[PDB]
Amino acid sequence: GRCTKSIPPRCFPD
Repeated sequence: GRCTKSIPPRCFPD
């Protein structure tokens, strides 16, 4: 449950 704000938005399963 975490996403990069810097694009591309890569979201992690946490």
